[PDB]
Amino acid sequence: LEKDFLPLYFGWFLTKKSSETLRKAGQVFLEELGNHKAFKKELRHFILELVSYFGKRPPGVLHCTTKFCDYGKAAGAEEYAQQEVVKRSYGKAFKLSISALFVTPKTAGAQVVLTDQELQLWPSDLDKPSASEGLPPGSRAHVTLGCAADVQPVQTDLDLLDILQQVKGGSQGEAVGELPRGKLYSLGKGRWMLSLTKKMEVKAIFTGYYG
Ligand SMILES: [Cl-]
Repeated sequence: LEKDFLPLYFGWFLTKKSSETLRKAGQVFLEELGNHKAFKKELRHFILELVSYFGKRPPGVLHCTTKFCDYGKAAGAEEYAQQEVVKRSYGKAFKLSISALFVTPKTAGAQVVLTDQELQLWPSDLDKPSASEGLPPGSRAHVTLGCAADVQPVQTDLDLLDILQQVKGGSQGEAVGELPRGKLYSLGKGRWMLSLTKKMEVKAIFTGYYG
């Protein structure tokens, strides 16, 4: 993991079965959400088949990105990979806990709640936009399940942070309902959160993306 060898990004790449399970949980969520009376009631604030709306799914296995590196050109890439724990974690297996699924007009995603051990692989030099303020590092951690038309998956970061900010300040609101596997919260502005009754555990390998 010297500078010349760095990937486009590092992250946890879900195993094939974990990826399948979470992809399927996400499609069931999008289908059940789009059919729920509370969501249909709020259609104006969002724009319908949410599975298709979020059809942009990059090719390959679902993942939780840590550090965008741009093959060593990105700020802090070399210093991230220089860390012993990164070197020692490359190729190693992890369990990630998913606590919620979410939807915005721009992205559909799974919130990841990293362990202390996994946080050691979370970069310390990320930008700190206003929506991250008061949230501990790693709150951004997610798996993107789908994007709208012309959305860039870097948008998923900011959508999740905005949702977590709203929850943090007590405007989560009362559950509007229950979908399979959790409670459904309406946050306004097209933003929806399925808080899962049980965390979804996925398995993943920490490695580099060289597409
Ligand atoms: Cl964060």
